[PDB]
Amino acid sequence: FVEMVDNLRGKSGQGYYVEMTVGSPPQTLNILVDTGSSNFAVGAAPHPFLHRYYQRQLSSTYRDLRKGVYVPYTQGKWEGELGTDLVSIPHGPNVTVRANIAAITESDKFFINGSNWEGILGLAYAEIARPDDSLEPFFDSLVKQTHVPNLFSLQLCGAASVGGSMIIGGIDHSLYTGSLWYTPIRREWYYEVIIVRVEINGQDLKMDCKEYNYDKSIVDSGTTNLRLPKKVFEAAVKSIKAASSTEKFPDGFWLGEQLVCWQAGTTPWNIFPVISLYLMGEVTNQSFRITILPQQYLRPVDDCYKFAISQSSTGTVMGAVIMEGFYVVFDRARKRIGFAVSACHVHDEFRTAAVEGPFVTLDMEDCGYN
Repeated sequence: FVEMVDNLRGKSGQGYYVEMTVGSPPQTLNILVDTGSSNFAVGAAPHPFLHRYYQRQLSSTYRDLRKGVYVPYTQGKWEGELGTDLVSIPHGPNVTVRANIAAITESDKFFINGSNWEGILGLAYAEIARPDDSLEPFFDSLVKQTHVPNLFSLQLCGAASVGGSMIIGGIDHSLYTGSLWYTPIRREWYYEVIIVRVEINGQDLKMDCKEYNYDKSIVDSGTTNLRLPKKVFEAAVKSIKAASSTEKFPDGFWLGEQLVCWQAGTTPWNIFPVISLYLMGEVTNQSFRITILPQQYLRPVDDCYKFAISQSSTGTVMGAVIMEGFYVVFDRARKRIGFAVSACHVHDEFRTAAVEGPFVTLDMEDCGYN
């Protein structure tokens, strides 16, 4: 696991990528680690934004599946040719597997001009893979063709150049402090979880827990901000505004549009509240909570910051803002996600993030959207 430490890189806001090799001889490419999708797709044509791209033609182990794939988004997309090839992770388990690979030949609003990654590694389940759920995801192929345990864990450390660790096949004790608590993976499509309670500075937001998961909550390393549903967002903001009322901020800030600044070293942290999210526990009526320091939802860019919390219309999204404060264990074998304080989280001198429990929370099932 020591050789896998620090195997993730990236730029603030551009996601984390891991190095991978494809084909024979091996072709090196930087790949986005995305627990919010399920396809393994790499640029395979010279799009001007790419540092490099996969060249099927030059791989003797490449097998054309003679089938296309099309992945649409809000206003963009990516499309390409399906196939398989030998895949390896230089700074991961010492193995090589044959996995499905989408060779992206055309795309819009997908690649980022200036980024250092050329592909995406979807670590979610087949249920949401494209063209359909018959296209086996990389991790499923990794587990079936080798003896790597069915689980991986992520330590996203953020700050500009960011860094992190993706431990494949296990858990690394040196990456976290304290206890590791688990929440059930409600269903195997996205890494869906259930939030049963939210508190700001210890005070309950007082909302039917359903509002917290309307219409789903997921852990997504591919999303930057903590995204909360409308109603939840407004309540959270109002509460954060009140706590920091000691100062005023232009509406554009609470929208992540305009940033706020302070002299270097004079950031009024004490005025920004800590946020607590209670997650369904492993035991009936049992739950636990994770707390976020304001240093998590106020990301750098003297000292200036942007509000890293935004509203959602597609459920709660626990992205880098949340994940960077914790060591997240995606225990696929046991359909659960574990959280523990990260050994690389940024912390105040008077306040400390945490993962704790147990708590008694009744009718948690009702919190889930149906």
